[PDB]
Amino acid sequence: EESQAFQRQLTALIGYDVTDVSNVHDDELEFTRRGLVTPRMAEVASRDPKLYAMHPWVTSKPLPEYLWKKIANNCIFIVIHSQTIKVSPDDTPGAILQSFFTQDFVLRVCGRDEYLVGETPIKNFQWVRHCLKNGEEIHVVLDTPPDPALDEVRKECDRKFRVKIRGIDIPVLDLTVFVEANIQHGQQVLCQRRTSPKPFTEEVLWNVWLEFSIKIKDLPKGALLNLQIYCQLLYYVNLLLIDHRFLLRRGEYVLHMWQISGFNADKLTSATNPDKENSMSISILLDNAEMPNQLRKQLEAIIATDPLNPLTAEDKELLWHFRYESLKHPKAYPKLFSSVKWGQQEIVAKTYQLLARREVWDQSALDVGLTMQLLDCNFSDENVRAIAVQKLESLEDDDVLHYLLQLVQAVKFEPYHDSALARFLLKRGLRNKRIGHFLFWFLRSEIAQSRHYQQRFAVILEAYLRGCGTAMLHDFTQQVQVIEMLQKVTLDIKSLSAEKYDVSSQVISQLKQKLENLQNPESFRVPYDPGLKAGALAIEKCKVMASKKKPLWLEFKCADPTALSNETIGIIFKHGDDLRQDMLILQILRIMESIWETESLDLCLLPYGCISTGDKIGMIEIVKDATTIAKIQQSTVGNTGAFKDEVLNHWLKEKSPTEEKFQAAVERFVYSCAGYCVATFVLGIGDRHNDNIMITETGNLFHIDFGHILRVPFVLTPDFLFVMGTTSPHFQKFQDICVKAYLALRHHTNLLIILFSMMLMTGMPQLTSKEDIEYIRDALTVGKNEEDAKKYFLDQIEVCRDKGWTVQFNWFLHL
Ligand SMILES: CN(C)C1CCN(C(=O)c2ccc(NC(=O)Nc3ccc(-c4nc(N5CCOCC5)nc(N5CCOCC5)n4)cc3)cc2)CC1
Repeated sequence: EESQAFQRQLTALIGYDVTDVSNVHDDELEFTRRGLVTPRMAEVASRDPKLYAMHPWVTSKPLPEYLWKKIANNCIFIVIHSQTIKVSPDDTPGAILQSFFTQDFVLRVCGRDEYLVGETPIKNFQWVRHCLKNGEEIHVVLDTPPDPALDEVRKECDRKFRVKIRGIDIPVLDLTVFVEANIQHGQQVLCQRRTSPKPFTEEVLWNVWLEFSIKIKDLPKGALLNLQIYCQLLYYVNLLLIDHRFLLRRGEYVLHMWQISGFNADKLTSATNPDKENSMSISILLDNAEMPNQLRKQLEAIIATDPLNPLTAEDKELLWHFRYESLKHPKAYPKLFSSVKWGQQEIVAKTYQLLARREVWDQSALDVGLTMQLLDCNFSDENVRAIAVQKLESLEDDDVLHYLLQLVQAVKFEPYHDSALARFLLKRGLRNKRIGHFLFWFLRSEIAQSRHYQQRFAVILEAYLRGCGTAMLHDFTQQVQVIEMLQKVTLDIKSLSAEKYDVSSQVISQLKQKLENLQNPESFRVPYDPGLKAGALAIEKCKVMASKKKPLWLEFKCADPTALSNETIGIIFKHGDDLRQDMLILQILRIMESIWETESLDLCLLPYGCISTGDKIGMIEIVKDATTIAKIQQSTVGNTGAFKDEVLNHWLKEKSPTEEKFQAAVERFVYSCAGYCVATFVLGIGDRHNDNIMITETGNLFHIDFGHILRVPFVLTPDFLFVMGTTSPHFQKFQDICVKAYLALRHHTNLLIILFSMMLMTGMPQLTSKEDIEYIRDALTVGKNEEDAKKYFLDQIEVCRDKGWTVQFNWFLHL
């Protein structure tokens, strides 16, 4: 029936068929599809049709200090389409309109799907704050409110634990293998057993009972039997010992395992390898007063250490014995719940009784760095994780958008498909279309290139698509059609000039040919900027990048006729690199901008849009009027390491007509340069090549390519300095802003550390040992007073000065 065709539509939008039961050994996934029906219908029935249709992008945070200095005498100007109007920062849009009349029309941004509606002061609209930040004019058309009808929804024992290892079987690959069974709880290995080593052949039968030290009723929920094969670790797979019904897992299992590549979130999945033809299989059978002062000081010191400082045994004993004292310190919760013997039923009982009375945690102000910690790989207990989700519930949509990528990623750490976190994401995406757009694209990113989690993520994405309404479904469908067309063009063009050729006649020929052939997809929403709709292509402006991986430089017209400007929307389509790394780094940069805003700073970061759409394939926003610092060098002294340091300021002058425009660009440059210095330093991506640093004609600096990130702490070359002048008066400004921004980030050390380690676990595999994570703790001068930290950053600046083009000259000889 047509219901089946609708499920087909959903499948095509998802990129995976959630009704497939070809790679399941239980009904957990379908159980979750069924359990999600209620949160979906409940948020749908709960949301306001009008605000959900117009999706006003609002914030309750106060107006920053740097935006106030840009205001007139309590007088924001709104150009309505077409007269200008004075308005008070605290003037509601409704009051604005009733003032403009002296009845039901709504103000929509010109050239955008963005609306200034709701009982919010224009002070508090992100588009208005963005216009103020960039000194643009709030241009609005008096449109008629979109029909909410277009959002309508298609209505829907004391025995010890034993595991029998029968054997392993592969048709692939003189070695020797043994099997290893672990009872794991949140990366805590409760107990461990091994089989004897038998020669590695395509079939190894043990028929061996591995008896564990843990008793059946001490198994905690969320505990995993982790089965691994060693020759080095060759393969792994995981089975939940308590399923989604709290039933002890019994029966026969034949689990197709994951292969290792010669620690990260894939090693945790409960999913089995779908590739049953080539993948290693394993076969198994289951059948079953108050403290003294010195101790107070020690406990406080422990609670004070950072999220990476590991807890010794005595530390955990102290935290557990004084658990009720520790419960008053919400900052101690991550460490307290790591001091819990989860393999002991009585201790987990005491732990739940502890969580029972948590008035201090409930009342505390939301601390995201703490919530995230509780949501990471070190916490399986769903009750421990549910309090983090509880705190998350109080985030406004603006903050949800700030943290949505890494919350979605954090879903990879949930033991079960249906989690508090999953339902929270579902709710927030259904309540608000901007969150829903990005939830769609993030879930789909992972569903398109992760067998390890595509099933769970596909269940969540289907749950979302069944409540977002048919309008947004049509939008997603158009977008997916367009992106698939364009990825087809990208790959087919990549095939045509594989290596060692810059650009051919035939190449540009075929590219323009296909783009002309493809345009006969009328209009689609820009995935990295859902307020922008792209129209026809500007075939004449589209080109093959002429990079190693020949990415596509495409440009579209804006489909919105109310659009004021005539600028095209530029998108780069790239295949060959894993752009999820870029998504993560850019999202951390956005969090850094947010942190800086809390302290009335603006470092003019340009976190360009970037959506990973598949396996080593994605799109990148084209910042208009931007060029590489390397290219500005080459243009005046081409193919030479001389790197004449006077050239950047000459270029700035050239592109800025008015000396005043030049000074504005120089100040923009001071700020954006300080911001990128601090950010790349903290993240350990500051030692980049001249070619991966771009600048807008208006002086805004910004880095690109966060996959190719490999000595110097960051890039502060003699040419940036010449744009500053070297001591000088603007270089003093640079150092001042840098110390301020660095200290501002050190004020959120914990959040930055948890986000960084999460990125390491969920982005690219690389090394991702403890060692990679520790660098950031170092760069944030953990356990240091702010004075020494400012000294540390100024020492980094001085190393930059001393090295000169040595760094850049070697980057040039190397590339
Ligand atoms: C160790 N090793 C052997 C490997 C191992 C594995 N591995 C990866 O698998 C991998 C994963 C992710 C990335 N990530 C990535 O590549 N990200 C990106 C790259 C370029 C751009 C760009 N590039 C240009 N061009 C360059 C030159 O001048 C200008 C043109 N322009 C723009 N702009 C957009 C904004 O507006 C202005 C134009 N963006 C934007 C993003 C790379 C590689 C790591 C390396």
